[PDB]
Amino acid sequence: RKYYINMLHQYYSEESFEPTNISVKSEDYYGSNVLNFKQRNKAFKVFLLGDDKNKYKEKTHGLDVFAVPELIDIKGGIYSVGGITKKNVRSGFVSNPSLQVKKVDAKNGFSINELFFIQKEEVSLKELDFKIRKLLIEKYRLYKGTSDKGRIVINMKDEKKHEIDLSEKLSFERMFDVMDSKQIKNIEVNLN
Repeated sequence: RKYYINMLHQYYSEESFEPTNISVKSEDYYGSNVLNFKQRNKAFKVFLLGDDKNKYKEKTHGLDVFAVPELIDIKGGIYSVGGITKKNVRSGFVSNPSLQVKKVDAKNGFSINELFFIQKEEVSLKELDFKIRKLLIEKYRLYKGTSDKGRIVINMKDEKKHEIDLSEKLSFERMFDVMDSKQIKNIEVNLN
């Protein structure tokens, strides 16, 4: 609604971070398990919730993290949820699934291709959701002009798919889901 959409716009407009090849072990943070680490002067605090709550008790190596802040602290720390993937195994890798943004629920509509590259062999749904929404905000004025009624559909070569409702923020639990980027057949966004 009025305040909820301003929230979406602020959240999905924020700057993201992609620290890579991280070695870390989970620690307690007032009852939540988190991954504390630094890279390129930024300090990160990645929360582990739900099914992944107890997932990195042993020191784990070679992790990549897509971070979006839920809060930035008074010292600049980035508190993010999920976004943990396994780094690319030694090799070149770039996926380039088609991405169409369309309005098809009226007489006068549109359909437009966008160029989307994914440089990780394993990518989080969190990342796809964030980057696509950011593009929808800047190019299509999502949450500032364009209605929040719509969806992002990521179709897998399996024919399975991941659907994201634009009218709500991705749930924290889905911020842990991961997939092989080469298995993404296409991505379709419907702006209703």
